[PDB]
Amino acid sequence: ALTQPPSASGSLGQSVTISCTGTSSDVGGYNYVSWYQQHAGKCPKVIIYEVNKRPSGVPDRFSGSKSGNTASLTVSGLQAEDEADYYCSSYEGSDNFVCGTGTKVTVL
Amino acid sequence: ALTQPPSASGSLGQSVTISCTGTSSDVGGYNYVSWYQQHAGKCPKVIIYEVNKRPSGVPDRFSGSKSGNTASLTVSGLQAEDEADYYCSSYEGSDNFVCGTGTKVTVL
Repeated sequence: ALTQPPSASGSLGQSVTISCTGTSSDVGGYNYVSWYQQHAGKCPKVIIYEVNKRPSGVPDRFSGSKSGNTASLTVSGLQAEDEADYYCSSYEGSDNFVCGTGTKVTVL
Repeated sequence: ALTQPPSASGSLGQSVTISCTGTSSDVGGYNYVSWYQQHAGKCPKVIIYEVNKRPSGVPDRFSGSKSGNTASLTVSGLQAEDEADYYCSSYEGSDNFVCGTGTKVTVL
């Protein structure tokens, strides 16, 4: 149900914004979009929750927003370490969630 | 840190057991192994937690166990619908988790 571009790129030191599009019953419906960073072989780590909040220990160069049915994650000061798969999720009511299929961010 | 076979197979109506091997500080360390079923484009769904407990609405043909550093998920009465990627996770102390890279179960 959530659409993410399969790939995105950015340059070392620069920014990248990636998108996650749903419907009025998930992303448009609630302010409960989360973003997950998954390095290779690791568990997906929450880097953003409630659209734009960062958990403890997540730097402020990660930010989130949403407008209409579209959520966005921006990463600034791109480091080689930021090359990972990024997933979005949203509540959809009924104690249930929808997920995107992830964006692989390549850092060049 | 958790090793799962990338692929496993079973026959319609029959069983499949898949494994998830860690160390004495995760899988051997605690009784907090979970298993997740991920159908294509869906969020990973908890089908087993605390090694062998099923959440509400998960059938009893899904079962879990663990011995030493090895956890196992068995699925009986295999249905075509059971073709999915299955992931394991374990606590590893410090409020932290480790994950496997998943097993794609092919139902023939």
